[PDB]
Amino acid sequence: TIKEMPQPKTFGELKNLPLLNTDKPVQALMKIADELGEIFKFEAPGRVTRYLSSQRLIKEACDESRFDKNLSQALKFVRDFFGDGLVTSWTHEKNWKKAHNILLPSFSQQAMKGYHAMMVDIAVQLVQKWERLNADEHIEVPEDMTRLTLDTIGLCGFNYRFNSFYRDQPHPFITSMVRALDEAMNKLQRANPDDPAYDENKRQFQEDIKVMNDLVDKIIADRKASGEQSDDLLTHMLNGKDPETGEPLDDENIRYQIITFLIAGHETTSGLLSFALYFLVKNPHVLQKAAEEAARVLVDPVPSYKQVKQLKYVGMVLNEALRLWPTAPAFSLYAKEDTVLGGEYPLEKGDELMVLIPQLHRDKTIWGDDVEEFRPERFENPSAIPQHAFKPFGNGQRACIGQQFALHEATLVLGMMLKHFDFEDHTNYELDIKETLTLKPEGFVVKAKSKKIPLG
Ligand code: HEM
Ligand SMILES: Clc1ccccc1C(c1ccccc1)(c1ccccc1)n1ccnc1
Repeated sequence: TIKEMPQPKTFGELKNLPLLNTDKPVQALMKIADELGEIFKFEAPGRVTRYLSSQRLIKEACDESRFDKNLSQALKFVRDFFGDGLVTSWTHEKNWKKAHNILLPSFSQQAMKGYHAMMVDIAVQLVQKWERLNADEHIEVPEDMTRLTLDTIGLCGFNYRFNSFYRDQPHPFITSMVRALDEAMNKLQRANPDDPAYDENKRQFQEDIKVMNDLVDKIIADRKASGEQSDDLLTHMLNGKDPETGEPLDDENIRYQIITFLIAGHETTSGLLSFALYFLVKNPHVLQKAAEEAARVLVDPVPSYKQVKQLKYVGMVLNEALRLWPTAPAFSLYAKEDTVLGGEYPLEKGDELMVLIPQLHRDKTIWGDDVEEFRPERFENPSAIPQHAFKPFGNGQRACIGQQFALHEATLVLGMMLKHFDFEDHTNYELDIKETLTLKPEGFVVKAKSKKIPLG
């Protein structure tokens, strides 16, 4: 029977908006979902979203005959930067399907086998950094994972070396992007955007845009000028033709894809590796099991592609980390036509739904009562997981194109970490989840005692 949709508390003309006046809006939305259940309406001035949290409703929203990928408010905002790249394009935009067809071969098994050696290059730099620490020095986990994941996408994707392990501070490209996005957001909150007090902000913004454009120019120019032509993501961007049309990407779209992939390729994976290490050091029985697997499988000085595929329990650790804290914590959908969701909630054409992935992943009707515990064995039998219960990589044709890249990199790196070191949660770290568009365990630190096993 038709039901009235719960809605949290309203503040006059501001509606629900100031419930998100917090540095942890996703964690706030989870608490609302705890109070109101599987679906709730959330209104801001001029905007309406419905937040879904149950597998039963999310399964229906994932029916692509009824619902398509929506560009949420955050996606429409970052579209100013990522244009009609794969992430920030509508499914019905010609450049989506075209780039999808051209770039999908960059994530084939053959391509993955080709990325493996370059992933090992960066993973070795990570291990060697930690091997080289003096006594009593600790590791800043998310910081080092970010160094790794940035360098991995740069190298595997574009043959560009960020050399993040040679720097104290983040690469200027990252700093520029962060500061440009922060400025663009601050702009929207300024009562008087033409106040001369903001002149320096505007000048800084142009400089930051130029840092980003200079890197994209260099990545393209160095490839075109090189004697080596390689076979990577950039190769397909520059040369690949859409089989449906015979056309290659145009120059403008290529530039959007490059920055799209540089950003997509690193920060969500960095958080995954950080959360996985967090859970491991908090669950010493799981850590021992994972470490036993790493020692038994990784019998050569550097892992091979096939050995990474054999790290089954490491893979389950990573899925269980993505269950609890999926590092892209939502994706957005809209109703293609008028329709009724769950036989209970009528929707008009165009209505937006937000999939609240952390809350999906805590649906007790699917996972049982222990949803807050870290138990990788939940994934021991993959056929037992109902479809649409586990969605850290989105849905359908708009699912993450890089999912296998991310997981292969993370499995490789976590395996090598577990082979080469014993880890200590020397501060008894208290989980504090810092939110941007992603999630990270802020201030997570550990010590790594080397097992003195040499690399190749
Ligand atoms: C743990 C790591 C990752 C997570 C959690 C993640 C998550 C997601 C999710 C949820 C989407 C769907 C977005 C939406 O529906 O609006 C998505 C799309 C995408 N991801 Fe990822 N991602 C990860 C890693 C990567 C990596 C390593 C790359 C690139 C090498 C990548 C590139 C993309 C692209 C290009 C899309 C857009 C696909 C399309 O619609 O054509 N992601 N990702
Ligand atoms: Cl937001 C964004 C912009 C450009 C590329 C990728 C992504 C996205 C993401 C999410 C959180 C923090 C940084 C990037 C993302 C966009 C929309 C919905 C989910 C994730 N992403 C990273 C990996 N795959 C997709």
